[PDB]
Amino acid sequence: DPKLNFSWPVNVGPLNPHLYSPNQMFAQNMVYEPLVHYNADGTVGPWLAESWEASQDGRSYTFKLREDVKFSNGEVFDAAAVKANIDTVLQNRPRHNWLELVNQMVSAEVVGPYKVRINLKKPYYPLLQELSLPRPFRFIAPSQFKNGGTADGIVAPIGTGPWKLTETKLGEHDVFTRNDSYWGPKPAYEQITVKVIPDPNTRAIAFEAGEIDLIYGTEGPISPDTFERFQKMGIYNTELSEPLETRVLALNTNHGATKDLAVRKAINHAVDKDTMIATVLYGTQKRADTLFADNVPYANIGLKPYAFDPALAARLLDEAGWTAKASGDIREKDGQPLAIELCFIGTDAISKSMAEIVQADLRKVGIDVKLTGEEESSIYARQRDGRFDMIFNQTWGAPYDPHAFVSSMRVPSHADYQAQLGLPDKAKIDAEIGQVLVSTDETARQALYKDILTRLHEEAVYLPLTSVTAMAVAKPEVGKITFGAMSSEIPFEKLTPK
Ligand SMILES: O=C(O)CN(CCN(CC(=O)O)CC(=O)O)CC(=O)O
Ligand SMILES: [Fe+3]
Repeated sequence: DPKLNFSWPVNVGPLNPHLYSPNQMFAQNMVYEPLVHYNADGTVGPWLAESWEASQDGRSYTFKLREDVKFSNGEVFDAAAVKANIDTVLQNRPRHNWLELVNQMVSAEVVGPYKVRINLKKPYYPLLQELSLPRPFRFIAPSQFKNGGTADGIVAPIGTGPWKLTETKLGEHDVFTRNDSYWGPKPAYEQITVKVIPDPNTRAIAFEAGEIDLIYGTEGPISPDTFERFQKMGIYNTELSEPLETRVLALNTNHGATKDLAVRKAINHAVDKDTMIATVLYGTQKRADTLFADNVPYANIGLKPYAFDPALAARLLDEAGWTAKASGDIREKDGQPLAIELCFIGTDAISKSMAEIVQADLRKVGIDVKLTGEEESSIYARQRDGRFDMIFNQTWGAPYDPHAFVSSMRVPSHADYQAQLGLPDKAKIDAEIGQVLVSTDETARQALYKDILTRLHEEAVYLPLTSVTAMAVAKPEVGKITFGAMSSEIPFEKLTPK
């Protein structure tokens, strides 16, 4: 029974299974479990539910539950528990109605001691995938409710999962202890200590001094130069994942110079992503040329990349009326200079390093990118108002992409909707997104996703940049390195020391 030291930039949170920030998804994933399980091969399999049947119309799903599960406090996991959980989520729809499964779900019914029926307004093909997510459909013991729910807080974070939160010291650490009565396989580590360490350089120093045993994260747990250093050094186990969600810039089709398709195409041709990846990222993320990568369901449709071609960029601009005067000037149209704001939350280190590169590259073709690294509330306001020319965004990874991310494009207060608002075919895109989510036919789903994604690509709504990757670094004694099936999943339970 070894112990593991991990680190994270913030405390894990109160670990409410049905709330969002400040609860950390990786930690929710350690404690609470779903009815069905997303696998790395894209399939969804049994988990708390052993099997399930679907009505002829696809509107009702009856889930047969395992009869050998208990919450970490000894309380029985059963159909009434699953109902009480779903009900408190459905009593709080405004927090959850970003998730289309919630919108479709009507009721949960107990139809046997270990059998739960879920009823929907319509057949909804992402049902099983969205039931597998970190939240909100995972299960706390109902004895832990307050006011008959979880929206106003919980007594203690009691789940059925392989780890229990046993100690929290604010600003210092969160300690997870192995659930010794877990229903599934027994984890080889008895304890994970998550040390709260906010700065990535501080994290590397702590790692080299033997105070942290494993680095693992998708948002730069250490700097790219440090990852490079570690790997060359050749004493550690180091690995990068396959491509996860895509980092993009969204270009505003409804606002500023990006209203012009020719400007958006020029932008996509003038940024040297290969150099950006080689210099600032040291090869730790793969170039992305489309909104979704080839490994996303329905997304491998053979779209043609916008090649790095700065001369072509120049030409398109010229024929849009954006012309220069002397060599090295900012282009002008109708006595209006080609100035474009690029927005990102100012504490986001990776985004900042990328923004600076985008600025330099576009400057070579006559575009004055004005960098705006702002405070979070200021950025949020811009997103809803559509008050941006270019703004950083990213997809959601597995198993959210593409269904849940395209679904969010429909919401007026979102950056993706605001950026797409100037497209002549915006209404048709949104109507097709709705149709694809409730389609019961695979041929139709392929055609629909192909059309939606082709329009977004051919209209140059996005500047795709890179594929996010989980980076992992570990002393060899920790053992083999495995990546979670989901972006947010850190499989501590699969680590086997030595
Ligand atoms: O974070 C939220 O409150 C809701 N999420 C919903 C989609 N999420 C999953 C989640 O938060 O449960 C994507 C993500 O955070 O990775 C929206 C977002 O990140 O834009
Ligand atoms: Fe989220």
